[PDB]
Amino acid sequence: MSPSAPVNVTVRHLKANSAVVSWDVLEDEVVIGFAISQQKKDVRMLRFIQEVNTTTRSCALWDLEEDTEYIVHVQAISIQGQSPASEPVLFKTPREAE
Amino acid sequence: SPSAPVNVTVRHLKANSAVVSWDVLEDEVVIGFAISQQKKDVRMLRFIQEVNTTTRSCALWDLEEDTEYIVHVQAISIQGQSPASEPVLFKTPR
Repeated sequence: MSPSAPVNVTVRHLKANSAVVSWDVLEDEVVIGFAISQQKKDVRMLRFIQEVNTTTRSCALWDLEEDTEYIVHVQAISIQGQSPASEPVLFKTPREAE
Repeated sequence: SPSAPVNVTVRHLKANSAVVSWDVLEDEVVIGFAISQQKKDVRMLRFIQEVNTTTRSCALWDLEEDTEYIVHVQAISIQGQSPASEPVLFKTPR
């Protein structure tokens, strides 16, 4: 069996080249990690981050493109399995300062 | 068949961040990488990968100061994934 997809996935502290992703899970007692997928709306480069044996509920994304739209999906990892993708979170980075 | 990345090194070593770099023996078949990251005092296991990129480096952010970490790199190629580079142990300043 497996955990439920992550809920309330939000994007905070969104900067020109970085952002932080947060979420919640329904079963905190079963979730040991997470897997995140990142790709630009204009897909090309695909970035994947996974962390296990942690209690974290946020993951930073660095070296993002300025004035660019991204699509991130979060998944929850259990000791027995993994959950389906959360709902896609979409966002766009601010412009580079001049 | 894809060869393990070599010359894996840590640069711009800072209290909370660093950059890992490597070279590969077959630039032509390589399209990405997989980096494994953990503390020497194992707890949280972090795994990163990028596909369809020509980069030869990856920044590691939000590291704890005065802490030892162990990382290794794997090449992602059009002929599968390489075995892992030799592990690299480094310590963040204070």
